[PDB]
Amino acid sequence: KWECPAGYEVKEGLNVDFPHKGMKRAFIVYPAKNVSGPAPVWVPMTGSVESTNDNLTVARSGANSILADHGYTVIAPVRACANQDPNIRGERCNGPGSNGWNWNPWFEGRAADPSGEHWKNDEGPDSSFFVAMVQCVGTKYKLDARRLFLGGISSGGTMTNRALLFRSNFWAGGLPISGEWYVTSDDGTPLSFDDARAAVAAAPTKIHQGRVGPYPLPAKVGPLIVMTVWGGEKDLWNCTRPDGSRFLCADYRPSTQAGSNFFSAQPDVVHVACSSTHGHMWPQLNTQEFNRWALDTLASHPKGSDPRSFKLTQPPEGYTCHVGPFTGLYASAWS
Repeated sequence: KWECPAGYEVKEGLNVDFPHKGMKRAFIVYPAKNVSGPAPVWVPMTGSVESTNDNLTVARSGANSILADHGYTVIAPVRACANQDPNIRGERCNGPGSNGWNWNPWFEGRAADPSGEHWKNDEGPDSSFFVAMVQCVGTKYKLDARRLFLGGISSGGTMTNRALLFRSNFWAGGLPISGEWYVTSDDGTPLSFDDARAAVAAAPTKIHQGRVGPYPLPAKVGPLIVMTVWGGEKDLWNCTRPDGSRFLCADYRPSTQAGSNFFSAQPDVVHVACSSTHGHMWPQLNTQEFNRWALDTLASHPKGSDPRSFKLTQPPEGYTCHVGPFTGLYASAWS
């Protein structure tokens, strides 16, 4: 299952012109340190505005590349809209998607109009690119097939949710940090930002369909561990209109709740709901302790492990986590 497009030579560092579905893609590889044998894999994804390079090396953005020093082979995809440039920030990426896609940074959700119909049933080019990427790197570095994890922030977090829903038989788990769910009605009807938000508030513990994934969502997914993170009361995102003004267009309380609801109900999935107070950005409090804790937590549940034997350890100061759905975002019915 390890293979590269014929003639592709994978290398440490930046890899460009990787052929996938008629596209030329790029990604950066940081081989694990202090490891004998197959290494667990971390696939970090930036959001709408930070570059992949920022995500990988700027402290306040997560400095994800450092996990290679923590013993993970890090394989970082560059967003399609960045045209293979790991330094592109919001240029041509931070805005509405095209061709049926809701948001441009990653092919992470179907658009609200009929042009998104097709993606109800098709993973999209990022989800499949990520699998081929990891399969290709593994012909050159020893990767632990039971510990392929991906994760990201904001749009990268929405892409993580999507990837998990369409490829739950590949990834061992993931870390969607303030990712959307794009809640829709049970019949798949896209809902406005306001209605999507009201729909979860009216039924905070139910399973909500969403444009982030297959429609209808899958009845059963492969074995996984998923850790969804909510950045508290200010974890919200305001879009920027062409005239440069801003308006609220995403609230992560309902989307983190909705994902925790779907994943917690799955029998072969361990779901950890984590809350912090840093807002909408990469976890800011004790950032590296958090990255280390989060990934080693994911790694403690190799693919196919029994959810009953999972044991959560305490997170760094500034984080509240527990197994199961979020319970602190909305009042319980028992009032």
